[PDB]
Amino acid sequence: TYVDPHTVHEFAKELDATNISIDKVVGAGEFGEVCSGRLKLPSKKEISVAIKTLKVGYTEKQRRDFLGEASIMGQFDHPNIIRLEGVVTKSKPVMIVTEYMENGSLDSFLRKHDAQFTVIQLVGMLRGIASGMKYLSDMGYVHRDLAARNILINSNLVCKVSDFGPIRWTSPEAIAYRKFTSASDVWSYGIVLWEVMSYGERPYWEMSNQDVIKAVDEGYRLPPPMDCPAALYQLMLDCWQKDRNNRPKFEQIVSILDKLIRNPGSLKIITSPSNLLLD
Ligand SMILES: Nc1ncnc2c1ncn2[C@@H]1O[C@H](COP(=O)(O)OP(=O)(O)NP(=O)(O)O)[C@@H](O)[C@H]1O
Ligand SMILES: [Mg+2]
Repeated sequence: TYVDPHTVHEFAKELDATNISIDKVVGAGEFGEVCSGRLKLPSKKEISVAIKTLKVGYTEKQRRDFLGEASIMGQFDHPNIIRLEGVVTKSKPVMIVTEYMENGSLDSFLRKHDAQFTVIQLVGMLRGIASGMKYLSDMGYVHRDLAARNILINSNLVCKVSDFGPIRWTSPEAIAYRKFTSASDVWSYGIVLWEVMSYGERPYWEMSNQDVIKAVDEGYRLPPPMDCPAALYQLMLDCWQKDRNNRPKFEQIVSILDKLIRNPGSLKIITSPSNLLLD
């Protein structure tokens, strides 16, 4: 079971900064920079890591929000959830150190490779994401921000859930009255499924937010990505059931994808645009 943080040392190892080397800047965060580097483990093994720093002159609220992410992440030890190696708090800059994911955020990765992966490769990515979400939901953690931009992908194309800190990704009931449940994460997973099969196209493109909300409420849904297998478009539609009780559970999604992996011929049945489809 996940436990809410409103203490980081309950679920995070304090790392010795002597064991951390910084290579290069790879991103910018809400709280500071993100860089790649190396961590020397107690066993002397050296691994690649990502390193997030807390900007100099941070507020106490920024420090709490920053470390709160580590307090959450550190609760989850799963191959498809980003691994917290530890934190540095006894020296400054304060740091959160995670496993390195060479191919970065999934949405930007797929946009660089439009139509270049096999369907079975894409299904492999999606099964990873579903398996990580199955574990989070098993722990009673509702992610609320599941999106392709919040999944990281490593050198072997293994995808892992990130962003333990968005109308297009949010279920109608969560939009309507903040009803967030693992079923609203399943809705979001449906959107990620579409993002993946669309090679990182933006869900609902740049439609006015009020129109995203109204259209989905009226029963309109994102259309099948080009060359999308029928099995995968149906899974999207299933994830986007209006009635949250009718959506599949993450364990069911994992099982569906495992069958598709086992019987790749299943994927050969293909469905039938920047237009929504009624239903
Ligand atoms: N574990 C990691 N391995 C490799 N690159 C990473 C890792 N974590 C983050 N990054 C890179 O740093 C970027 C920003 O990190 P992210 O975790 O998305 O923080 P953020 O505050 O959400 N910033 P942004 O998403 O750019 O608004 C990502 O797009 C990745 O390219
Ligand atoms: Mg991000």
